Amino acid sequence: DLGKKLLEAARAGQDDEVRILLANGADVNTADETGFTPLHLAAWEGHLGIVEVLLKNGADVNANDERGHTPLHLAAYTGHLEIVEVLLKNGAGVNATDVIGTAPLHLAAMWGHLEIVEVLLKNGALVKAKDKFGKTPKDLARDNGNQFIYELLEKAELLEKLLLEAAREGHRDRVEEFIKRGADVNTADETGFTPLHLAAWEGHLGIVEVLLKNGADVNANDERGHTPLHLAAYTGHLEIVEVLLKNGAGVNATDVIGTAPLHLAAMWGHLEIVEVLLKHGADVNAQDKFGKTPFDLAIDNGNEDIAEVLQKA
Repeated sequence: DLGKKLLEAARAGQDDEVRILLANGADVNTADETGFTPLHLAAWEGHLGIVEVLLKNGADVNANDERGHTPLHLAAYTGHLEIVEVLLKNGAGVNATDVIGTAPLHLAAMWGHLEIVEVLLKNGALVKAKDKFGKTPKDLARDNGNQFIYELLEKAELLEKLLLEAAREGHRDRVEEFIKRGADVNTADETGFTPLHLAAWEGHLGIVEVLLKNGADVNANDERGHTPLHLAAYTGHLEIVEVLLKNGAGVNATDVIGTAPLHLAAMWGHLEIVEVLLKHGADVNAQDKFGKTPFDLAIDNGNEDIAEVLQKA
């Protein structure tokens, strides 16, 4: 009984009635049929006073409704700047995501709330956070014509963009420069390729050594599960395969299809890479979607020379 009253006194904005109910023992973390709590409703309707009293009585600042929305999601959706700052001040998760990977920044940027975008960024909101549909806040702001927000997130991405371009084009002095200026060495592009993915793909050995030297993730996956070692075994750059394994590259890393670096080394006839992978404990028993082992793939592509090595094991 008290639960329902508190929930509707928050929705309705009745400050005095919320005080009375909480003093009579009403549960501050009460939840309705879909998981909305009093703090959810006060944030949606924009009742700053109530928000502050509920948190003051031990209200869960990161409660999740049935869909995964938190009070911060709702404040950023409706554009209530003052309430956003209160929620973060009380320990609200700035990078919380609902069931389709939506963060507060996605919503602020989509509904065109410049000030909230800025406050969310100031508290560590991920600039390139991708939702369930591959969309960042910058994408959502572009598609909705929120010009100022687009230009702000584009600026907030530029440094990480130039590192990715530098690593792809093979410009070592630019890679070094942008790392020295705070570039996130593990940033990702539109498909999950990190600078290390792109240097291995293009065969830029020098830059692969520099990236690992500055704490690049050697076993990073893109959106399809490919690690850097995967790409180096496909393209057939032996020296990059050697550098990755020296830094703990998962030799038996499997992508979304189960394919491992040894599958591609045999499929595209790269004898030298096969040896090094087996030296580091590459399992030949592993299969994949098609159910084929690295030995089967060596015969299909007319490469019996590599197949004879696998037989011996």
